[PDB]
Amino acid sequence: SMSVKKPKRDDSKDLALCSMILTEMETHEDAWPFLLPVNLKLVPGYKKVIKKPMDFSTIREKLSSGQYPNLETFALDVRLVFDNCETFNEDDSDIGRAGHNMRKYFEKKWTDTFK
Repeated sequence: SMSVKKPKRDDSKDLALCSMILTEMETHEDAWPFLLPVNLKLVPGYKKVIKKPMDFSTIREKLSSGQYPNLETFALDVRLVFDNCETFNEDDSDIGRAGHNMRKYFEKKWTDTFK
């Protein structure tokens, strides 16, 4: 509350550490469905159904231009990529399986880097 703060967690390395995580997501072999925005002219249904499209390249631009106020807003966008994927893709598809794999990979890196 006012003049009453928990001890200051060091957040000065977060920007760099989120960048490294993102690099590792970008270079994973199952990243291909997620590297670029879904083409809304060429994929019927996507525009109407997925209210908030997100992809790695868009997260990378937001990161690089100070549009994440803190590390939680960064994790929310990464998770949004996989939640979108689950909304549009059958579990038993290459893309559906890619999303489950990438989400797992991300969540471990997140816990190991920050928890």
